[PDB]
Amino acid sequence: HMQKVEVFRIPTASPDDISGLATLIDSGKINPAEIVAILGKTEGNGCVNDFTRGFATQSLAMYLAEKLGISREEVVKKVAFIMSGGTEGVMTPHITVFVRKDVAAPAAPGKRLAVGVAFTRDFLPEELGRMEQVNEVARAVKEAMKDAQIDDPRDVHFVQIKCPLLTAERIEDAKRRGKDVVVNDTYKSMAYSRGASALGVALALGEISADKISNEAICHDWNLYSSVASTSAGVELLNDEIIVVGNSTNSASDLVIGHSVMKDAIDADAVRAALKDAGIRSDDEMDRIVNVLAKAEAASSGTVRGRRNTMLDDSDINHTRSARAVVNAVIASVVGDPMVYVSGGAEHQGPDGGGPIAVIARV
Amino acid sequence: MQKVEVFRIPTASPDDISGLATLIDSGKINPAEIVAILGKTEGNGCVNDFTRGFATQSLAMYLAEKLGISREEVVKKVAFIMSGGTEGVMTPHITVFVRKDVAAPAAPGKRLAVGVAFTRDFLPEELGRMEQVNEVARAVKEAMKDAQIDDPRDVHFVQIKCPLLTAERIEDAKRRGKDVVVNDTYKSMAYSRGASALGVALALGEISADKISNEAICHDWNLYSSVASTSAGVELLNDEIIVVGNSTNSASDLVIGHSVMKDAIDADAVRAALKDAGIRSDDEMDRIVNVLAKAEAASSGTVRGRRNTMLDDSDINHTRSARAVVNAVIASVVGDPMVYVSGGAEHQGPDGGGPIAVIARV
Amino acid sequence: HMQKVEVFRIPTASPDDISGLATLIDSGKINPAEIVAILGKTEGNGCVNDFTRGFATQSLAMYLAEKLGISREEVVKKVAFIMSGGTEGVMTPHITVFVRKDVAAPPGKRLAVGVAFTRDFLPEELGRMEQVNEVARAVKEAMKDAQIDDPRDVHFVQIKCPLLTAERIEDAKRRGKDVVVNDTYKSMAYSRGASALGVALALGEISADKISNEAICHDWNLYSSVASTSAGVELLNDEIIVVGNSTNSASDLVIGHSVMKDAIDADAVRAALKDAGIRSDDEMDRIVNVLAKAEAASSGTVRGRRNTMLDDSDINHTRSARAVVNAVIASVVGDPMVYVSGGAEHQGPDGGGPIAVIARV
Amino acid sequence: HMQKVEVFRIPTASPDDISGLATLIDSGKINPAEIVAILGKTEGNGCVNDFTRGFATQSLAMYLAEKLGISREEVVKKVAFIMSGGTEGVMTPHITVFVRKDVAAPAAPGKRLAVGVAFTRDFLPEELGRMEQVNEVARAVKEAMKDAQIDDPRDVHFVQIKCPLLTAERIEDAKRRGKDVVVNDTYKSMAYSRGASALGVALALGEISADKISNEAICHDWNLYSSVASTSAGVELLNDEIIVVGNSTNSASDLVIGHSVMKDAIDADAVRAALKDAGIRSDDEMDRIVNVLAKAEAASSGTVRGRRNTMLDDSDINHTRSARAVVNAVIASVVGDPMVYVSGGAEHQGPDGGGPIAVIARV
Ligand SMILES: Oc1nc(O)nc(O)n1
Ligand SMILES: Oc1nc(O)nc(O)n1
Ligand SMILES: [Ca+2]
Ligand SMILES: [Ca+2]
Ligand SMILES: [Ca+2]
Ligand SMILES: [Ca+2]
Ligand SMILES: [Cl-]
Ligand SMILES: [Cl-]
Ligand SMILES: [Cl-]
Repeated sequence: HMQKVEVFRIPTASPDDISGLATLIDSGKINPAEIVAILGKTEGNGCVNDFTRGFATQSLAMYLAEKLGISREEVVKKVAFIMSGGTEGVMTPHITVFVRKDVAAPAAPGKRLAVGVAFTRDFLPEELGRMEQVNEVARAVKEAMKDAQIDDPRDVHFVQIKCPLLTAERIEDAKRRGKDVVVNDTYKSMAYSRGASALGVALALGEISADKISNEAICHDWNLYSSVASTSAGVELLNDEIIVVGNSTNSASDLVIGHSVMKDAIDADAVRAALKDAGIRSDDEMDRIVNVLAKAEAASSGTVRGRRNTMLDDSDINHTRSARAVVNAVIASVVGDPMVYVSGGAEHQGPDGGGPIAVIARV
Repeated sequence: MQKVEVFRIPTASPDDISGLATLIDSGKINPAEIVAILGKTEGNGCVNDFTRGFATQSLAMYLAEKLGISREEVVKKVAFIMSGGTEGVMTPHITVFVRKDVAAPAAPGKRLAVGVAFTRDFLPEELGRMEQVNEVARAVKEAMKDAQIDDPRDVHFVQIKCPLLTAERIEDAKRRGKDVVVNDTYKSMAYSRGASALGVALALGEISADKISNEAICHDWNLYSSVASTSAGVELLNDEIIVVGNSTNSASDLVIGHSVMKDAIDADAVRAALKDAGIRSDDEMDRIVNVLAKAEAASSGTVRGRRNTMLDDSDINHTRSARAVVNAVIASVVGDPMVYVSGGAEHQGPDGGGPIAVIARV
Repeated sequence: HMQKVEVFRIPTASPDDISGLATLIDSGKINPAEIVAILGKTEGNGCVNDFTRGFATQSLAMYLAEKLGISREEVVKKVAFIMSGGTEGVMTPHITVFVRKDVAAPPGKRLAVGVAFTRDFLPEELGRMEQVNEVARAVKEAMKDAQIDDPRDVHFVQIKCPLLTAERIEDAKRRGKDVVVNDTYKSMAYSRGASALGVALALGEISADKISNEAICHDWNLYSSVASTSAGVELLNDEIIVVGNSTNSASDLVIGHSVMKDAIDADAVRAALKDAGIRSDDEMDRIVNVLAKAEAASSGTVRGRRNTMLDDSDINHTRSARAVVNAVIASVVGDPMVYVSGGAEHQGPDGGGPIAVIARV
Repeated sequence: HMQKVEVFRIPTASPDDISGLATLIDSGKINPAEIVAILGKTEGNGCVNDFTRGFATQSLAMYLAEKLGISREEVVKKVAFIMSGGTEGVMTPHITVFVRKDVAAPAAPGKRLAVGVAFTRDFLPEELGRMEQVNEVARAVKEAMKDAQIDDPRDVHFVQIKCPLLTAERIEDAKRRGKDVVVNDTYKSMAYSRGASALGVALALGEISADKISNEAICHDWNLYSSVASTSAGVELLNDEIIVVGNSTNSASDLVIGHSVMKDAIDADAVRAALKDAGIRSDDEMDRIVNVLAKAEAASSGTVRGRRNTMLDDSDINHTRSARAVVNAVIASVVGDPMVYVSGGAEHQGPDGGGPIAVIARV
């Protein structure tokens, strides 16, 4: 009959903590068969050797499989598990659980929150950071929009993707097959994977025309970007998982989503603009926030508003860790809550040094 | 007639003196009137941060050549306070304080003023205890007088350089038969910072003397100063007090105001400090000379009821994270990450918070 | 009454990699019901916020439970899972699987293994006499499980023990209790140290009248020469594996040990090999694994030469100590896939640590 | 014409500690006017943002200038200052001071320690890791051999070089000038600068023919390497500084140098081979060591002897920090002393995963 999306932001005590989700299931507030996606902030380093992402997915998949009486492998085929590592600064570990119920009710007036999920095929290592990833992601984004019953791309406000990275072993498998990889470096491969995935969002939504996107433009032409893509790389998968979040005229959700784009890492004005776009017009209405979701990164210029910083020179602390701490702190200072989703590395996601920011709010 | 000038100077590296040299070579700064240099240097801001000494050496070398004295004398004449750690978007820079007496008339009100005072040297067993507290309090009174400030409510930022305890000083304490406050050189810094900060609060009436004892030091976190900013040093044995405030008798074109961050994300306190310094709208933000704040990880492991990993993160020291967060918050209010944020905030603001001062053009 | 111990050192590709173990099970080399302990090196940071330890245990427990037709909870009650994080330098992630079976074969002493667990500890008990005394009780139980009655026949006592987090310190405070130290990284040292003194108490290496709360992590002249202790967020009790030789053993393996006097003491590595029957480089192929403790000396030096391990705010000293000692061992035996664990409080002298070798006879 | 070289390995308490050197000057054992080079291990992180290197050089240059009655600027023009950061593991901070003077003395008669020094021109950021750096380094190595009175490249046993790196500001400036740098990554720029400099050595010594070296080979063809090159990058200089160390028939030194090549990071055999090449035939004779100098690195394969390690995957600790800790520990365990010189990053310095190792010893 009618889609109704409920979103639960759940504090976690550890990557493997399923207790808050279990409380909501046990109380009858979540039917686990209606979960379609879980988006986590896990407390690993959010870079290459972050195993909290996999640990969190395994733990949730094992728990839900037992609850649902199905195998873990069926759970991971059915539910998107997108775990973004790195909870630096004051950023609080948590998961955001997306539930799509089928209700009898009519659609609420206007446009209300809608979510769609799509998975791509697995990518050969030589496809990462290249047009094969771009185009396959684009196809999956359009599929997820249809899942969400969003026709108009302007009603898409956040597209969250988990994507792969290159391991030493995967690079070796490509060269054994006579193939070269976009970059011979696992950490840099995260940026190419993130960037190609974000451009696929842009292509699917009509934010960028197809004839402007080529292999040579990926992670080079920062004039090209999506205003809603949020992409995250990890070792624990070989394809891209896509969650489209937007508003549909055919939805019974008591929620909406809105967004803006941070022009740089300290752009609080963009945080307030994203809150306003989600219907939050005053400080007292911030208790309607369900979550804030944003991308953060170090600007290639090595500066913010003409002021130097050491993020790209600091050999002790990787720059995506620093960018996550900063943007989370800025958002937290606006909304009074550090338990918000901030993901680092914003290649072709907002301008160079900035990133999209979305707000899911109660109506 | 007292006049204080303040120059916030971006730096390209710990040893970069070009910005300061430019202002000296143009006549805008006379090196003889420099009383203090407050630096953010881009090392890790923790134990093995050599950028603090590198920056001090580089500045002392340059200023000793320009004043014709030795760098040993320069370090005695000028207070070098180097706070390492430029995490997140925090921009390395130095802030140079110049104090001169000019022949201009009275102040149209109260204007920026600085005073300085020194304590006696502290026997190792005296650090972290009422001896240091009480002596620091006297010194603040002297510096207030030196600044020509007679209302404590006109003190807005009290820089202190305070000593610590070393092994040779540990043995000197048992060579006399008396133990020290703590059997650790790292914690002695936190006990020295806290004691000196409580001495500030005592001197200014921020807390009643009846509440301060050796047992409350670094335990009674409800006791704190709202203006003290302390840093533990290896070279001095006394306390170096620099009072910054507003005096009715000053020719400065600058004022100082302050507030207290109740926690690491308290942007409300940042705006209050700005308003206390005469910046009442986003349009007037260009009048900022610098913002000076303290950051620290809350002992509870939480901010506004939300857990964070600062105290559990074995890869990144928690003081580095606290500095990144507070810098980011202030920068998002003022639009400029080139502000001074230091760590180590015992009895400086509440647990998990810290004082925040703003120096602004009139 | 006759037990035979088999030990498999298995390279891993990630913390959750069970494929090498599954291969040994599917080939019939390991009956999974006979597994009694797994000792891993997992590739997290080996400090407080290392979740690779828990990830590895969870993955092994899930796999074994499915293979055995029992619950994960029953598996973790039956099998010791001790995951030591930190694979710094060239140290190679792997697991060591201990299998023990009853056999009927009929001189001399051969490898014996025993396992015991303690009760869970309250945060305010870590690093204090309650942990020492409960560990000591469990060590004696593990010795009986190993059928070792003479403490001189115990060559390595491997323990996993808890640590403090900020959240657990707050729990303690809310209950009106003070913890032994408020620094979460230093809490690992107190848990390791109290656990190691519990070994020394149980084995008679130190008398009880010499152990008190005030000695724990202060009197470095108190130590066990066989204790090897490892802390992690993933458990709230202590798990013990006693490894030694017994006359009631039909194993084709033996264990020997020595003590490294400092982090570069290759002579001690060669003495541990010789104690395990490996008399020359030409016999190194009989090594099953080498197991060692490493640490920064409290003096900040090695043979009078200063180092920065205790002063380095970017890299904790147990990470550096593990890289160093693994490198030294690897350069002697030609193989970096050996077990090295950092933090050797009351485990060998200040700056050193026990080192054991399991070898084919 | 006889040159006498003396070498003093001096423990340090901090990067700025000159007290050990001053003691030797004040006792008359060192004439400061005869210092030609100082090779240091300084206790910063050895990567991009290591300011202990420049702090040590500034401190040493200021001390020597006041001792010699000349300007700091003139001290740095006359004395090579090569500060290698990173004192990980048990590696002990120290400096090695090379004193060289002409002497009226008789034959050796064997070959004895010889040292030469040369400096290149400053490089533009866009010249680093490219043939401009290779070729200018090669010219300087030839000049330094001549200064050392070595005409037979087989009598060269160690060629120590300090070279530049790229920072974010230098990369961005290059972009504003319309110029592309060899790599857009500050940490990786160190590898390209070390590697080009090392191929400069191989070209100069005839270890590799010029026709095999091109931009495309640099940090790509690991079959190309020098067996005596030791290169070290730093933020604190814009040129390359070269110290050639070998033995000469025209030397009156009481010291000799020998070398070998570590095949991998745990090759203690090569440590013993280098000792033997320096005349140290047993443990009894290790009291004749003046210093041991070695290059260390992570192998591109991510393994040692077929065994995986995480050096290339660890986003928390850069691989050159790990490699230095490992190789210093191996050497210390052979010679019983961790106060030896180990530099990380051995691109075209020994095979992939290994590096040269030299021993300076009393005869
Ligand atoms: O990753 C990176 N990119 C740019 O443009 N500059 C530096 O220094 N690092
Ligand atoms: O300063 C320095 N040290 C080391 O070990 N390697 C480089 O490239 N630079
Ligand atoms: Ca962006
Ligand atoms: Ca405070
Ligand atoms: Ca020990
Ligand atoms: Ca090499
Ligand atoms: Cl001014
Ligand atoms: Cl940070
Ligand atoms: Cl505090």
